[PDB]
Amino acid sequence: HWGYGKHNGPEHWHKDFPIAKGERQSPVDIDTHTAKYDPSLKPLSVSYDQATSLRILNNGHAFNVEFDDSQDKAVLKGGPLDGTYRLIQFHFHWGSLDGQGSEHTVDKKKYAAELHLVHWNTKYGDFGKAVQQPDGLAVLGIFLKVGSAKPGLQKVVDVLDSIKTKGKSADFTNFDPRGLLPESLDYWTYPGSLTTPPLLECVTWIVLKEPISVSSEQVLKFRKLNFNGEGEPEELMVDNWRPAQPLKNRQIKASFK
Ligand SMILES: [Zn+2]
Repeated sequence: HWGYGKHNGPEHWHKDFPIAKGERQSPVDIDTHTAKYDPSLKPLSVSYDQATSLRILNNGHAFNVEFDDSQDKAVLKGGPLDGTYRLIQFHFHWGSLDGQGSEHTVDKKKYAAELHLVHWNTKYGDFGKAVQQPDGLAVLGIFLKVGSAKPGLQKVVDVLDSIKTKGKSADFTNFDPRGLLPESLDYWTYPGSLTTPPLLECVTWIVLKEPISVSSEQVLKFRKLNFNGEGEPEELMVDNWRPAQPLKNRQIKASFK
């Protein structure tokens, strides 16, 4: 029964998921004055040309756009990574107000939202095995600010009415996730965790420096989603973000000067 409310939000999660207090929890604040350039970090390779989106699902905490991950169709490689990571889904975290919503922060700045493109290491054969490994997942995180619309997000926005409530899904084929990327692939990277229960410490985080812009109308449509099921009391799906966690014995590395 975890969520983002007063009685079941992030400060409670540790009672069912004690790793919430672990050594490699996410998100974190990215201090741009202490992250160090690592000249040996390689450019990211984002290979999404053969991506096959399948479906969009409201899971009660966010919505996931799911992909066919049974072949190497949409993969992330390079950067800090060894091997090949397949895209399984993307989802977002967002706020009730434009001044909050991101999970990672940059010099304590919160963005309006944050996109997570979740990929699993093919050496582990399936997602469920990958999450049990320290190098199982690679998550590409992208900040959203409110400004101009993002044309490549509109197809997502327009389906949200069909998945208003928890457990609803809709067909969602032929969506191109390249339309969600900023111009630059400069990034920060560190080892961390899933940001929702089970909070497993299986993620190489790759957080892009450049945000994307979305319009006020686009974010407003995210805020009409519901945490609840159909025929349950309406609770708007907003503020579905975990705050920054202690960095502990980790270093954040930058791909750029
Ligand atoms: Zn996420």
